[PDB]
Amino acid sequence: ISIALLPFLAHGHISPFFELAKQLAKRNCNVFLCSTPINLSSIKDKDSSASIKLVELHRNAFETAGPTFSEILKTLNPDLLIYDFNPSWAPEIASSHNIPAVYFLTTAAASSSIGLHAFKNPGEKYPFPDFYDNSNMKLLHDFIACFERSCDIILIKSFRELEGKYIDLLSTLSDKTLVPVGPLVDPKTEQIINWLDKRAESTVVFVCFGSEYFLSNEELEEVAIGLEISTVNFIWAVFVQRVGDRGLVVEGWAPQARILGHSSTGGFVSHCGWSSIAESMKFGVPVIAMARHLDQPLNGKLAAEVGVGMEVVRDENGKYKREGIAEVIRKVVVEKSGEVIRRKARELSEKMKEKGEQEIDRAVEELVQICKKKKDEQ
Repeated sequence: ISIALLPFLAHGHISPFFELAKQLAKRNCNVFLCSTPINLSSIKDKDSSASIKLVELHRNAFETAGPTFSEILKTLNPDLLIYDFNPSWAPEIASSHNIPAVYFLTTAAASSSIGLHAFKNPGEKYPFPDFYDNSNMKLLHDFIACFERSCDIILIKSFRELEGKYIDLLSTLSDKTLVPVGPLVDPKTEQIINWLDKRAESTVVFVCFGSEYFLSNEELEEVAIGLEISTVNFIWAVFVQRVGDRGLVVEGWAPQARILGHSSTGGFVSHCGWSSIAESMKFGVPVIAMARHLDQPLNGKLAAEVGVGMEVVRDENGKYKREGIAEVIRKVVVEKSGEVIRRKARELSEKMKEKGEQEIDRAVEELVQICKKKKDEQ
């Protein structure tokens, strides 16, 4: 019934853990304990009366706060622990208190399946050349650990409608049952909504590259002029700002969820972050893939494999050109050739909401199953 969460010390992992906390606190009234440093928990203090936040005070010294978290568990004594990828000692300290440990993967199943296959099956080739064409130690073991030490199941921030094939592959490779929990979700924003509401339905393209790379004056040019000749409305949260074909540039944080959820948005030029793609698919907004580093390319083609997006065609090797961007924008958002993509995005969104609440409900009942298998000898 009671669960304790130990995310990693990064706001990219605090939000998914906190949203999972809110989701598990509204079902089965799971007593919820979330272990975060006071500075990290401070940001989440807004609508969390359901969860209970617990402080943790410490080369991240995180790799030294083992006994501190041991003391926290000795006081809290949760019926189960949900750990992240890098705490390392989390699974070990939990077992020293006879607490079953379940791993929470906040990344796509395919990107992890890449490395997990290269270990479980060394020379057997990835099962799909289209996605990955296969044809020094002290880190590979630390990647599999969180999969190996996970008790029975592995929770994943993903949904079957996007990568059920890769989720099943990860299940077989890890020998664990992959349990998907689906996707998980200031006076300066009124101008944003007042602008988007006065535009027609599914005609605005939302452009954002997260905060990974502000690009450069050389790369901002290729996307700015590409948006100019696209001849479509856009909200590009970062021509000459005054000849922009009906667009709005924003400096810092933008209403990403509120823009994708607005009915006037019918396109999302994205760097293909996992949370970004999940949000784009929960609101039925097709994806314009413009990845560059990390697992973002694998994500992009992933959404391109299922048909809810399209990648820009690279003319060079470092970056793309305005034509490559304008062509795909016009094809997806405003042209008939992209109707396949738009239809799929809406149908998949309906499905993600048609099978609503069951996935986390099944996850909760399987977690309770884990807890009851541990009721051995009282």
